[PDB]
Amino acid sequence: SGFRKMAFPSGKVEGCMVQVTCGTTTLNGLWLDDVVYCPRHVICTSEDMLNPNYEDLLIRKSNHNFLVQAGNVQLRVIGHSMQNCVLKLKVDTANPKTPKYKFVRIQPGQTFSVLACYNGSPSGVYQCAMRHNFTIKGSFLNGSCGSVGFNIDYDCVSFCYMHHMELPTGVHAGTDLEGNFYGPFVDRQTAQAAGTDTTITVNVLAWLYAAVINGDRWFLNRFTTTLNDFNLVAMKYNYEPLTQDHVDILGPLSAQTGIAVLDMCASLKELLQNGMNGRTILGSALLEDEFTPFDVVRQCS
Amino acid sequence: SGFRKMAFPSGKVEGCMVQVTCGTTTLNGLWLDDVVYCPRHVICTSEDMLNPNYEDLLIRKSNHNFLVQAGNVQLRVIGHSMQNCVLKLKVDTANPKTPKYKFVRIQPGQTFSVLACYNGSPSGVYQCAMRHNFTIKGSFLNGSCGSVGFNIDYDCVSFCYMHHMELPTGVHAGTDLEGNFYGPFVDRQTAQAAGTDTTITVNVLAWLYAAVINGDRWFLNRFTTTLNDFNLVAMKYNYEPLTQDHVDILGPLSAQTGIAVLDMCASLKELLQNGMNGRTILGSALLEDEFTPFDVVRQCS
Ligand SMILES: *C(=N)c1nn(-c2ccc(C(F)(F)F)c(F)c2)c(=O)n(CC(=O)c2ccccn2)c1=O
Ligand SMILES: *C(=N)c1nn(-c2ccc(C(F)(F)F)c(F)c2)c(=O)n(CC(=O)c2ccccn2)c1=O
Repeated sequence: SGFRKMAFPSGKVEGCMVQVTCGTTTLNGLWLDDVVYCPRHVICTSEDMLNPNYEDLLIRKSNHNFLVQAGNVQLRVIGHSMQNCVLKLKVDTANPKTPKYKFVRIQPGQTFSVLACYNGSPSGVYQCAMRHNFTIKGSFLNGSCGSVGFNIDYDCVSFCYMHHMELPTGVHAGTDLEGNFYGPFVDRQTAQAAGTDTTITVNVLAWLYAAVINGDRWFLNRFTTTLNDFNLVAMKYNYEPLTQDHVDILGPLSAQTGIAVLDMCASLKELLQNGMNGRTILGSALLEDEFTPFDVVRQCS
Repeated sequence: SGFRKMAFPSGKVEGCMVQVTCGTTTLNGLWLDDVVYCPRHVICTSEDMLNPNYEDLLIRKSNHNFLVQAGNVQLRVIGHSMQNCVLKLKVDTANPKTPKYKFVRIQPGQTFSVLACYNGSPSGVYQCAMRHNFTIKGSFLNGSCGSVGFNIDYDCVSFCYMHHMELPTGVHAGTDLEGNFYGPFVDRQTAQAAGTDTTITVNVLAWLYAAVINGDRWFLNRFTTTLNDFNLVAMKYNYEPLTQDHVDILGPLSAQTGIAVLDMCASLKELLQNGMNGRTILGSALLEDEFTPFDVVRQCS
């Protein structure tokens, strides 16, 4: 029994985190084979940050300005390169600890583990979700840039996220490992608008299912509803619209609980309309939208 | 910015988790040097579980009944031993991956990371807290026994917890690594009472401080209070009494926020008495008691 926000085991990623310094700027990098990856705003400086010309700044740069360190070992930069907003520092030594990996760009609503790092030293691991505004609410202090997000699918590490910046709003933005931001964001010290964050309806329903499997079964209504009717209740409460693909993903959880998706959506409606009246579900007085249906099955089975 | 429940990086513990099987019973063990540690109820069977005589069951046991496997390697049990509720299976091969470690019995209110394992394979990591009833609310499916809780203090792994059982109540009980249960609990399939779980007042105050550092500053009252007066409000709401040792631990967080401990305790009182009125703090509509003052500093600085 039990349901907690759970991150993937982080050992395979710890061995990959190096330090990268440039001028008065130290951040984290990711070392896979002979390439270190890190955010390219490591070559910036104060007066550059408003609208840096990264092409020009990179031309002025000498490998010697690239201080790559793994543990107390210092690595040897044998060249540089810019792929979108990511810098690829090629090196002589290949990482002996390089796991089977791949780069994936994830979709709004998917979750990942974050290994928060400082100075190339792992500090802690926690679970995040890519919101529909392509932000992540995170825990990133100063020096945290270059920390990565990942899933462990089989034995394969699927890197999906590299942290770049905290928006003046207090939420976090970053890129995939090919250097393309999630969202409209650019690596410039300018005010940037994140969109409206809609609640991930399919994640909330997966959680209610986790609740039923862990005992909490008070929210159940014995009513019913239809897609169109629930979705009307969804735009009212800034909930992502539900699709039949969503219903289809929830099916295995439906078969285990004996609870049909539409019957659950009907339970959701009343919590949106009436509320929780001080009751709680899986320890929370709020509806949680950061477990995917896959997360819930991973734990609850 | 940001504050999330964060576990320690788990790599140093992953290398230590083996499989242990006995009869139709498979669970996890912890391999440090030439000793594997695991819960002793691995030698039980169905009819034994109501009141097992572990001495007698262990005498009937032959190393051959102890199937220890790390990865696809199968290890060689060269003897057995019972230390309280823990079984020590000595082996020929010492673990090359054994970190600097120590065994610590933690106090109610302290936190630790749990590496949830199945069949000797790490599945995920999350943060727990030892409650005053010496339970932990966890996420332990079947086969999860032998999973360990730990802190990373310096480079040293401090193992504090080994999971043994889920109480008919839905919460979890276990031992330290010398095999002494936390709490009044025994490894018998009998109904066992956990005590009243009092909220960890010093943890709640550490969180409110984390809130102030992350922007949330609405709960602040501009009132004040005294120990004796707040503690009266604490027994009313089943909150652990506050001591001057508690005030002393909160001091560094006091100096960073410019907020005095008693002024914060006064803010707490009004949230206990009036409530949150639908507002929220660090994302929650509930008061969170599973960050220690040390956890909060670790992240918020
Ligand atoms: C992470 N390592 C980190 N990154 N920045 C930073 C600097 C410049 C840009 C640019 F140019 F816009 F792309 C960024 F996106 C991100 C950074 O400033 N800090 C320090 C920081 O967060 C901070 C905030 C307020 C006051 C002091 N420091 C980083 O740690
Ligand atoms: C963990 N590996 C695990 N442990 N038990 C278990 C068995 C016996 C005792 C004893 F004898 F009381 F000490 C225990 F404390 C714990 C266990 O039963 N399961 C399976 C389980 O949790 C379960 C519950 C309900 C229905 C089916 N299975 C374990 O996984």
